[PDB]
Amino acid sequence: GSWFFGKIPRAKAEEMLSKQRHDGAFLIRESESAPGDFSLSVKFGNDVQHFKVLRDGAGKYFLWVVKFNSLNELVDYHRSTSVSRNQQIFLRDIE
Repeated sequence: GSWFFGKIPRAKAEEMLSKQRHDGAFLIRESESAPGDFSLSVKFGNDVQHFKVLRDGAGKYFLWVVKFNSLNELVDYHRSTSVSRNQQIFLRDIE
């Protein structure tokens, strides 16, 4: 299903992802910190991590240092490059 949840509150995103069986279950939402901000929310075991997704001066999105022309490309990238640097966790659709 669609991974984009608009303005879902942070706590509701945590509630939703905490029910998931697979690490890497995720959503993208529109977060509260600044206008236009997105956040990637991801299940890691008993935790849900939030990662701000900001835009650079060219309009590209990023979590750390790789830049993307779209949210879909950011998601695509993390279906096969881990969102953890300690263990292999790829983004996986909510079930």
